[PDB]
Amino acid sequence: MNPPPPETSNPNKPKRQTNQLQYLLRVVLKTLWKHQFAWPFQQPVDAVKLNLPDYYKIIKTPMDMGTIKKRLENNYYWNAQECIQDFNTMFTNCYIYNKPGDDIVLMAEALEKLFLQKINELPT
Ligand SMILES: Cc1ccc(S(=O)(=O)Nc2ccc3c(c2)N(C2CC2)C(C)(C)C(=O)N3C)cc1
Repeated sequence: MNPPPPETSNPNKPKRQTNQLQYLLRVVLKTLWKHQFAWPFQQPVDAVKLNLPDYYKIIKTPMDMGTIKKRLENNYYWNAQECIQDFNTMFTNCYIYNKPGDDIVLMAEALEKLFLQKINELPT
């Protein structure tokens, strides 16, 4: 009941190594990675392990920091806005499937605020 995770490599996609993309890996992702609340987001949702077979009935564009990290390490992105957009998908997924109040949402909201704070200023 687990779909194939998002791709982390795609030879036919044009890639760039921009300064902002390096920053997103170095500074932004690797900071969020170490947060107390990062652990549920460090790998795809395992609907089987969690016995939540309804998760992928609801969430149709899955994303996680582990996938984003692998995309960054593999230079998958063209620009930073593309990466940021995957971050936003991850957070939105969590808010979609869960409800205000839920502990997983407090974690997501907390990570998000750190995330927004970190990307408020990107390198030139
Ligand atoms: C506070 C907390 C409670 C349970 C767990 S977990 O061990 O079960 N592992 C786990 C990892 C990621 C998620 C979830 C569980 N849930 C929430 C129902 C929990 C869903 C599927 C919705 C989610 O969107 N994400 C992002 C971790 C933290």
